[PDB]
Amino acid sequence: GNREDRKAKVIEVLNKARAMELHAIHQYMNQHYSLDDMDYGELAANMKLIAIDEMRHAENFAERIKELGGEPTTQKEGKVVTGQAVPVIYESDADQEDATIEAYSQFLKVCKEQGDIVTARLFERIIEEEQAHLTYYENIGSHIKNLGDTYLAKIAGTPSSTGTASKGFV
Amino acid sequence: NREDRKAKVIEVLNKARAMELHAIHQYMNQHYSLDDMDYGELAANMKLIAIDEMRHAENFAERIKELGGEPTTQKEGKVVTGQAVPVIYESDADQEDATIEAYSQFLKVCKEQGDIVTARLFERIIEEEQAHLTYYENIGSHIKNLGDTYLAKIAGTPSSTGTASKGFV
Amino acid sequence: GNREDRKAKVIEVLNKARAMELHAIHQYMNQHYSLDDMDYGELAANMKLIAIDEMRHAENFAERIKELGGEPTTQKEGKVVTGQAVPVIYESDADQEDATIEAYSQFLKVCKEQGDIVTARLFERIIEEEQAHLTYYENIGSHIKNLGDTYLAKIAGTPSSTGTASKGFV
Amino acid sequence: NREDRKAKVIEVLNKARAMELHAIHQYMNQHYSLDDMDYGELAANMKLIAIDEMRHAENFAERIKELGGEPTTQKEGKVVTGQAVPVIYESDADQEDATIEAYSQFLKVCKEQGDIVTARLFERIIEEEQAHLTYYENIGSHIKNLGDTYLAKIAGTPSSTGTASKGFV
Amino acid sequence: GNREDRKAKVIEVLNKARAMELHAIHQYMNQHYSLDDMDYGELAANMKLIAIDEMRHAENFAERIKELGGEPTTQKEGKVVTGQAVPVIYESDADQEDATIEAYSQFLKVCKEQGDIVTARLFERIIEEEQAHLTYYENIGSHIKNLGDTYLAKIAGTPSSTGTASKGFV
Amino acid sequence: GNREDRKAKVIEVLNKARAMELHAIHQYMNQHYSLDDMDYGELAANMKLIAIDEMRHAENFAERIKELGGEPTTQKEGKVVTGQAVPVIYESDADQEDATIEAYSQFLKVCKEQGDIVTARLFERIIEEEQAHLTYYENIGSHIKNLGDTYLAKIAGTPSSTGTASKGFV
Amino acid sequence: GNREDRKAKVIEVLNKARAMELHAIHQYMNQHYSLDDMDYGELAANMKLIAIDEMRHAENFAERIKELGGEPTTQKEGKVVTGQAVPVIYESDADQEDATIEAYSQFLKVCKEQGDIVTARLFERIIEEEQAHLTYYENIGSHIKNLGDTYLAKIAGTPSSTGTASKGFV
Ligand code: FEC
Ligand code: FEC
Ligand code: FEC
Ligand SMILES: [Fe+3]
Ligand SMILES: [Fe+3]
Ligand SMILES: [Fe+3]
Ligand SMILES: [Fe+3]
Ligand SMILES: [Fe+3]
Ligand SMILES: [Fe+3]
Ligand SMILES: [Fe+3]
Ligand SMILES: [Fe+3]
Ligand SMILES: [Fe+3]
Ligand SMILES: [Fe+3]
Ligand SMILES: [Fe+3]
Ligand SMILES: [Fe+3]
Ligand SMILES: [Fe+3]
Ligand SMILES: [Fe+3]
Repeated sequence: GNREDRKAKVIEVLNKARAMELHAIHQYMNQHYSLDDMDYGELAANMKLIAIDEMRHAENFAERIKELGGEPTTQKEGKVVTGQAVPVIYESDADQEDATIEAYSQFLKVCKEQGDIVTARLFERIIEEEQAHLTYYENIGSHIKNLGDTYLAKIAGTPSSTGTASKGFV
Repeated sequence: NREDRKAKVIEVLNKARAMELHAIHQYMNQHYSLDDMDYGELAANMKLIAIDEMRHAENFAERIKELGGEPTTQKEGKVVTGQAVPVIYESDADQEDATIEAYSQFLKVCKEQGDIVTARLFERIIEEEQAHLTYYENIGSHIKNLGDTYLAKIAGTPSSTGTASKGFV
Repeated sequence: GNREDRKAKVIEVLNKARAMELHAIHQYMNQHYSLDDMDYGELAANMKLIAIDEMRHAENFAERIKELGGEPTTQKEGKVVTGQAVPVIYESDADQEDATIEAYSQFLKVCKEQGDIVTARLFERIIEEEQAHLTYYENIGSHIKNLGDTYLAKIAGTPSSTGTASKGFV
Repeated sequence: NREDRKAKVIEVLNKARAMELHAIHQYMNQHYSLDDMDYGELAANMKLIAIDEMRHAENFAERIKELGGEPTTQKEGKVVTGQAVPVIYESDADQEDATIEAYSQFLKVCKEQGDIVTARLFERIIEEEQAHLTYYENIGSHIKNLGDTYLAKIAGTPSSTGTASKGFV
Repeated sequence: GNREDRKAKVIEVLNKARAMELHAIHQYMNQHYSLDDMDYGELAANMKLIAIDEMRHAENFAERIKELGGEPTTQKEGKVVTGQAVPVIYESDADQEDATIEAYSQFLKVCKEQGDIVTARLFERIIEEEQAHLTYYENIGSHIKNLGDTYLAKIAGTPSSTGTASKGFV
Repeated sequence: GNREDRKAKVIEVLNKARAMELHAIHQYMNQHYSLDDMDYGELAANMKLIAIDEMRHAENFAERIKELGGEPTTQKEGKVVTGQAVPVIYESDADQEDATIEAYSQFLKVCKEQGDIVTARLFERIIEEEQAHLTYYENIGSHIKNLGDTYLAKIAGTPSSTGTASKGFV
Repeated sequence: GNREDRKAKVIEVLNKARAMELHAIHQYMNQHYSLDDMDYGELAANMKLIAIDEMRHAENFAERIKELGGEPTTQKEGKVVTGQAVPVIYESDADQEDATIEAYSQFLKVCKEQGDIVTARLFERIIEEEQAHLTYYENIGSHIKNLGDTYLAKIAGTPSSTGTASKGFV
């Protein structure tokens, strides 16, 4: 394809990827609010830390989309599921991360076909981080499924701090 | 009734939260534009303001959980894209002023529902919004009065907002 | 015997011992990969640490074999059992350490018969370390057998780090 | 589809892992020889390279577990003992070269099966095999070309690879 | 093809790449001398810093060529244009970096086609650094276009230092 | 062409089809023996019942080939894959059914082209049965994907009977 | 021999027997298609009923193979002869049945030598069914040789039903 058609096709999967990230951000932070309300601090904190990874992903995708002359989407892909119990949170997030890695592998392929090496390397790096999320969610989900109350009693009342407050303007 | 009182506060909390999610997306979209335009200091403060809005969304969600409600996941209204630099600051000042007006009405509902904790939350966040409003009005005025002289000063400045934020990986 | 005959009889028990160490390294690391996969950090780390003790044993035995003019074997003795469940890991590992100490104590006798004091001291030292492994495996097996999942639930999600990344060439 | 692709990756991962298991025993065997000869610098680097191959074996095993398979416990090929110094470095350079050629094909399978994580694993390890290859080529050339003054420099040098590794006792 | 033919084809793209780097070095340093003469310090400094990036690229390409048994070229590809006015400097440099990323992306495919993974990775990393250069040059060119002398008045008289004098023999 | 030419062209695709059914019988029964061995009764039973469907297809094809005066083949098309795990069983069986329907749709077009209405109807009815098979395999593969061990646990120990022992001679 | 050796030798003659059954299913069903085409119903019916007995034999051999940890063959033993005339069908099936019985009697011996009582009784029960097959084929063969068309005149146009359509998936 010509130069502008190669960018357009790459901007298209980047925006699909970014919409997935926007969904994950709202989805994982929703679960974080429940986990915190439930006073399972270690889980709440790690959920928030993974949501911040997705925020970074959404930001990196947008930055690349700008580099290529496109408009970064503001709409999330799909609907957020609320009110999930603990076992369902981890079941669903594992599936979600597994779906993301499959989709991004496909997007990576489109970048390689459009001769866009910089964008493909971006997906490569972010897919490796999605793998660390997936592994995390699969491990928690297994402990809940297999060990029940003794596992959660260990998490009950743990600290939920994710560190010093975010840099902001005020 | 107690339940009555909680439901009405949760409602204005979710309305406010929906406005914060809009602001996060709106402000980050402008940040992507300013960064792309290489107006680093402007891009950086826009993103820092967006992060304050993220904190507001989170504080609202946390209080909604304390009241037994469900924090909304949907933003209020639509994000405007492709705004020129003067439009960014003019419309953001407009939005901040509208947010303060709305939250001030939400606060009064909290007071009427006898919810002191939630009213204090609105009060603290309204003071942050005022800081945001003053910022946007100041930049708009510099762009108004000085034009390209002011742009020329921001052109090529650092865009860093500091250390990359805490993540899982 | 004569000198060469004495050395040859000692190189033979050293190579039998070394072959037992080569097996333990593969067996314990196989179980390590499983325990890690199950996300029992503390158990996974200690299994790997014991496998590293077995690596050192294999090396020490090889160095003595060279000192004696022999050739260090490269073949493991016996077959590695894969897919063992957690209680089965600890019961078979304790059995194996116990058998190891019995065999090394007979190898040690050979060294003494052949008037090889340095090699006998090497076996005595290593036998003491096998005892440490044995006691470790017996205790874990006992807690699993007596307390089951209430105990395992406390290992779940614990750190698995064995320390700083391995010195290597690259 | 998913399940066939996964199966094909586990197969090349175990083939690579079986090659690492071979490399570990082969290089440590040569290490014992170099040490017995009292060529300390050569002995130390041989063991250090063997520890990289251990790390490789381990990383392959971890990824195989991640994909649901069983890491192999058998080495690929026979280990050669009694090799003299020149043969050690000729043969090791040839092994590393074949390893790189085999892993480049394994990498291609991974790309073909859409496994990005496993493909990047092979990419990082191949870069380390290239460092091993260069090292053995260089040593082979000094041994071939610079004779006894080069061995006398190595004679009696330290063979230590650091502190004794983290163990259980 | 066979081992030899695969190496020769990769050495060929490596030397075409190196020749482009040698041209960039002379081209950007020529512009550096003009900018420094004009006393546009920050512009002169970053131009020399980018040239030093191209110097590192040429060296890395040469090292790989040696590794593959080839001879690193010493000839630059193309002619250096001299006496460029400031707008032409940033417009032509952006076009140049664009053309380099396109070319290198074709060279990368050859590497993969020749099954040369180490060399493909070299090209991938350098392409990311060319993308940083491209972004810089587009940004300066855009400020000159949008603000003109108002922007340069800001650069006039700034420090031109690239740091401490570079390591050498004397 | 002529009458015997038209029969010969039809007998040809009918034996290709028959060779595909013979393959399907051995392949699905192979999987049935695995599933039975695994004690996944309901899965084992339905796999055998689809295999009996394929036997009826093989028979119907043979009967038609005889009506057109040909000789029904006794050799299956392709190799039978053994040792398949459960996720692989359903994934490949779906692909296989999908390919059958594709193939039979082309065979049916030859029948219409050779003016053979009776055989075209035969292909039409069997393709509708293959679609039932395809839908079934897609459904199980979905449950195995999305629900994993929770779905297998429900199947574990279920009855494997396909009904009364088949009519035989003894 | 040891436990695994005994199982492997029994698995080997079980797979041999299974390969013979797979041959017998194809061979006899080929003859069935001929007998039905000729409109000799009772002959066609009984031939199919015997092939179904061989289907159940092949199934029982494979289930026992799975019990002993083996893999049931998917390959038939020998060539299937197609296009056979009626006098040739019955003479060949009788010779085939008598050879099967001689062969299974030897396989039975192996089982006894390998201490496999359950497998020996399986062969024993199937050999008694093969004997019923043999007698049937010998009797029809004799009527066709001794009475010819007078006997077949009785079979012409008889029902060929082997009962109700066997249960399947659709
Ligand atoms: C809370 C909360 C929400 C609201 C979600 C909800 O559903 O309530 C929330 C929402 C979002 C959303 C959308 C986006 C995506 C913006 C876009 O691309 O349009 C989004 C994007 C970002 N967030 Fe975000 N957030 N957010 C934090 C908390 C929340 N955040 C905390 C804490 C940190 C702290 C980071 C740190 O300290 O390093 C933080 C930082 C960032 C960065 C900064 C990245 C960097 O420089 O490394 C980016 C970009
Ligand atoms: C000695 C010796 C042998 C015997 C081989 C022979 O043929 O004689 C020996 C053999 C093996 C074999 C197999 C494996 C493969 C295990 C597997 O994947 O199943 C095998 C595996 C590992 N080794 Fe190993 N060894 N080994 C050391 C010495 C020896 N090692 C020393 C020393 C250290 C240094 C520890 C450190 O500093 O990290 C060390 C570290 C490791 C690590 C840890 C890497 C890490 O955490 O970064 C792993 C895994
Ligand atoms: C078991 C087994 C095998 C061996 C496969 C293996 O790899 O182990 C096996 C193999 C085959 C093979 C080939 C064919 C194809 C023969 C040909 O057309 O040449 C083949 C053909 C048929 N089978 Fe078959 N079988 N088979 C059963 C079990 C097995 N069968 C059971 C049970 C029933 C039960 C009958 C019922 O109730 O419908 C049954 C019925 C039939 C019918 C009868 C259909 C009808 O009249 O409705 C035909 C035709
Ligand atoms: Fe993400
Ligand atoms: Fe993720
Ligand atoms: Fe706000
Ligand atoms: Fe605000
Ligand atoms: Fe030991
Ligand atoms: Fe031990
Ligand atoms: Fe390696
Ligand atoms: Fe290597
Ligand atoms: Fe360059
Ligand atoms: Fe460049
Ligand atoms: Fe069919
Ligand atoms: Fe079918
Ligand atoms: Fe039979
Ligand atoms: Fe029979």
